[PDB]
Amino acid sequence: KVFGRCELAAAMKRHGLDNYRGYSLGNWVCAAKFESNFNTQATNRNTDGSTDYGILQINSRWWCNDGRTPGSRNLCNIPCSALLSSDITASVNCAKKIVSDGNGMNAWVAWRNRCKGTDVQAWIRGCRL
Repeated sequence: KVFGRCELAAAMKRHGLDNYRGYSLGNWVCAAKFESNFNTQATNRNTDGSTDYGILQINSRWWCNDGRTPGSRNLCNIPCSALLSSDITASVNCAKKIVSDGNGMNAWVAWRNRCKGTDVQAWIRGCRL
């Protein structure tokens, strides 16, 4: 599913992501924009053989099982395919664990490089929230 910007903001809010670990909703929408372009089916293979999945590009090295990342963990206790669903629940629940792991949203490289320190409220501006 390719979400619209305000559509994703609303889904993230409903699932409790807004202000989670102190990160306002625009931070989450901006991260999704640059990780996945709002496409739940996004995937990206990394040089190490791990893969990033879904709207927040969550990595199989640590967070989900894909059966093809040796020595990896599955700390969200989910198949990585669950992160590709039209329903963002699994992605949101796993993102809450990631952002709680000590480095905040710096876990998402596109957030650090493209959202951190910017006017992230622009991503939710205009939305009926």
